[PDB]
Amino acid sequence: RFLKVKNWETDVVLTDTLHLKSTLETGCTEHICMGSIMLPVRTKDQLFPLAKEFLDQYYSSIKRFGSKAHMDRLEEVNKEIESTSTYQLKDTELIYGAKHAWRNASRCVGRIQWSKLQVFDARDCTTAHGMFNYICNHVKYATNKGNLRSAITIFPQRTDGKHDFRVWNSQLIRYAGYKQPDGSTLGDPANVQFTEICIQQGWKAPRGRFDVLPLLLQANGNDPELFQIPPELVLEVPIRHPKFDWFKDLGLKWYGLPAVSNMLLEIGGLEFSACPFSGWYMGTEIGVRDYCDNSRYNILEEVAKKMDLDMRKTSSLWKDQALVEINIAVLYSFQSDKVTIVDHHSATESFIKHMENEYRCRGGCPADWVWIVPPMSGSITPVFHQEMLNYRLTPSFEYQPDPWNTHVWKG
Amino acid sequence: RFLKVKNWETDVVLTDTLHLKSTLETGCTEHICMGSIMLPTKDQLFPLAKEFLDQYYSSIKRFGSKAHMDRLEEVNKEIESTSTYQLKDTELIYGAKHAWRNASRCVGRIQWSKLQVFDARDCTTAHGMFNYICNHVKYATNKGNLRSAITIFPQRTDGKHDFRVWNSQLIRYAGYKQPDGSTLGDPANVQFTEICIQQGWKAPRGRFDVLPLLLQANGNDPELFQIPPELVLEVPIRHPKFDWFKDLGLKWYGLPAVSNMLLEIGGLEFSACPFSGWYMGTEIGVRDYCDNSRYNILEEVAKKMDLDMRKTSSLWKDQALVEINIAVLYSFQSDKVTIVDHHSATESFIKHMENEYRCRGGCPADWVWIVPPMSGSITPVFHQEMLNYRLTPSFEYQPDPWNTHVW
Ligand code: HEM
Ligand code: HEM
Ligand SMILES: Nc1ccc2ccc(CNCCCc3cccnc3)cc2n1
Ligand SMILES: Nc1ccc2ccc(CNCCCc3cccnc3)cc2n1
Ligand SMILES: C[C@H](O)[C@H](O)[C@H]1CNc2nc(N)[nH]c(=O)c2N1
Ligand SMILES: C[C@H](O)[C@H](O)[C@H]1CNc2nc(N)[nH]c(=O)c2N1
Ligand SMILES: [Zn+2]
Repeated sequence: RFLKVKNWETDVVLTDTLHLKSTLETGCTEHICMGSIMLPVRTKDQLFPLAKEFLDQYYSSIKRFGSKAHMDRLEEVNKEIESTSTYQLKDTELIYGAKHAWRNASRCVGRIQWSKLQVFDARDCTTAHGMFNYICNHVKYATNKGNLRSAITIFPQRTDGKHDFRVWNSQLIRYAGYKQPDGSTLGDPANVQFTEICIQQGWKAPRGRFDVLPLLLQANGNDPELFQIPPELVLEVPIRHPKFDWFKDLGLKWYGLPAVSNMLLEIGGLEFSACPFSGWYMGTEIGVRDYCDNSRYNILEEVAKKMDLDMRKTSSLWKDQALVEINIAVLYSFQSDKVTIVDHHSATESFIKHMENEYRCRGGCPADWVWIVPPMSGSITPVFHQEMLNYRLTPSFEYQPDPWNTHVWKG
Repeated sequence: RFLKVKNWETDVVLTDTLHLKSTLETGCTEHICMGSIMLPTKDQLFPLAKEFLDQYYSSIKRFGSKAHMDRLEEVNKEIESTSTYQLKDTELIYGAKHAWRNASRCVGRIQWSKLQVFDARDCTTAHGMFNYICNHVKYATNKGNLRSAITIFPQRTDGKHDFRVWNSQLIRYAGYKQPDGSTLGDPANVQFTEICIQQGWKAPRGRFDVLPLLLQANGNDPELFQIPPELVLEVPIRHPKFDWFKDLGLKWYGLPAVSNMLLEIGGLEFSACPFSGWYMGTEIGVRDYCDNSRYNILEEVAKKMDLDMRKTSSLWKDQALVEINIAVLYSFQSDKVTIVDHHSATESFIKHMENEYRCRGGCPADWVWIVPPMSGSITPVFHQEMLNYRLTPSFEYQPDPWNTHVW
């Protein structure tokens, strides 16, 4: 079965054969599309075919499919599974798997970078202090004084689900949120629940609008522990506008390194519940979502007042007008401080080229339109006009429940 | 099987039961979502008829009444006898309103119950069709105070007697391809503009030439007609701050009147069913004016604003896009032609969604189409989870007549 996608701006038509190699389900049925739904302990029984599928992929990629090295590896894994109920990936396999997880990430516009990913193998880690050390090294390497480098740090895989390694932070670097008795929120509202946990675990909160949260680290199924990332290692950028001089007086800044820490990485049936990764920001993640979402810093009103827009009717598009200037400021600030960032035009254009290349060399590129299209200026980016097929390949990054909902407290 | 949708900006969760009534297919499977793809007989007829009549009769609180049963029997007899059946006026109106109500891609559906339906099933000729359309256009335009309306021509019979409006909208600007290699007018309408000329239209070869109607009655060859200019309301586009903007020489028409869709009610097919409401600002300012395969005016506007078009990261395109959209809204409002901004309209749709979930058990919605083509996440719809599914009666797409017409 062949599937065609059309760009309605260029008339380019592409043919997907890659979806045929798809296992995991979508949420959709022939009777319903769930494409805008946000989120729609394993026996040796189901483990070997998953191992086999991965290893077959891996050996095809290195042009060794059916080799004695291929076969002996399958054999080796099969035995280790029946002997131990799990298995260990070679370093080469771990690296290949991590990259491909990113490559298969249908919601990620940044995938043109997928082959350049520094893999830090942290599978010898045993303690939270151990995890901290690893994470610090990740942040320093990835930050590279503003010349950002994509990296992932991979802690030991799940075993019985009772000894999980987890990073409790959703991102390695993120700002605290504090609920005030008057109902208002100080700092990042998205992080209120987590901030409370930290406080309850002993964190002494500065209680400001941009307090970098402590790391909360769980090793081997033990209770999590608090560590403060060395400030010298947290690269931040003050936000100013190139023409508006009052913009600095808004008091805004952001951190340079987006480093997602709460996902689960799946490689050949193996589950890596602690696998923080980092790249660099697309400008709109901050300028549109973090700053302008109503449930986030929500700065549109204050910006619009200072610009003196007509705020009495929405039909003045005062919101659209202010949203742009904020995004201009984010981009300007980062570039001025020589910290890696990409605008939504450059990133979407690069994605189209990537996606086209993937169709030619790979027979497809699964992609989630709802997530790929930027949260401002949608149709003036080329992805808006691009038909996309969404399906799930392995290796993959998966969501997992927040650890505080599941963690068995040792006390 | 009972599905919940969450708004992530408000945490509000709605439960969907309505989707269980879904009949048509989506194009999606458990293995692949096609959410972003633009277009994924007697024994066939009576179940369709019955399903429709069941819901019609349920809506007026006479489900399982004799008048219900009797109607079912009447239509059932009529299908057996005639191989088709005719809709009562009451049913035709309910059906059209519900087709709109079920249009999962329409953000304006809060207005769905207020639809003027023009029964044009007695129409036999293209001149006849022309008369009906002029009447429709004039009613709907209402001197700039737009009223929603649909005009319904006779239903399909044997597919060889189809009524068709060849235009995609009742009102649209012509597209001419230049020896210069560029495109004059609306590039989306180039092919249709040729077919007009192929049929004898005398093009003024301008940039904003209102296209002639190309009307097909009873399967016959289509005829050309010029909508009386006095009936075509247009708006010159000026900026409330930039004087030079008027010099760009842009205008647009006030009446969005989609004419190429197929209306299906109780199994019956209405292949000529032009309908109209009013514009959301982004339709003209973002898509019509700023799409690359359209009027594509960004560069020219940006120049006039003197923005740094050197690097993408000055967001000059974004800046212009805003201003262009401000001007469209400003122009329509100043002239008192009905228009809605993307903020007002999406907020309205959230309310409508709430109503539909509360009173009907849900509301099919296509997030990809509902979210406006600019400023997406500063509108409430962006943060709104939606379930897309197909309910009937419905508006469907259908092939362009020239690819089908046995001349
Ligand atoms: C290097 C520059 C990168 C850029 C500019 C980029 C850009 C983005 C953006 C804008 C999103 C949307 C996320 C949101 O809006 O919440 C995203 C999603 C995602 N990215 Fe990338 N990314 C980059 C690198 C990476 C790397 C290194 C990985 C993993 C190794 C990755 C994996 C993912 C995944 C799994 C998602 C989906 C997240 C979710 O479902 O919540 N990306 N990316
Ligand atoms: C009265 C105010 C209305 C507003 C503001 C409105 C708004 C919109 C918008 C923005 C779209 C997206 C289409 C595009 O971007 O090309 C749309 C689609 C659609 N509308 Fe509405 N509309 C209105 C009235 C109506 C009426 C009266 C009908 C039919 C009786 C209707 C039926 C539809 C259908 C079937 C679609 C999807 C068609 C397609 O897939 O191309 N709308 N509407
Ligand atoms: N620049 C980058 C690179 C990679 C990224 C990976 C993930 C994310 C953020 N994911 C958003 C999840 C937020 C959420 C909220 C509620 C329910 N599900 C998810 C950003 C990245 N940015
Ligand atoms: N304001 C309104 C109201 C109703 C509308 C109904 C339809 C449309 C536009 N339809 C766009 C179809 C575009 C297309 C192009 C190529 C292939 N298939 C579809 C606007 C409305 N606006
Ligand atoms: C309901 C909807 O799926 C939700 O708002 C999505 C839409 N698209 C998105 N796209 C990106 N890149 N990031 C997001 O958080 C979201 N949120
Ligand atoms: C590829 C994608 O489906 C296509 O660009 C869609 C996206 N969303 C849209 N949304 C609306 N309202 N109108 C459109 O024409 C489109 N086009
Ligand atoms: Zn789907």
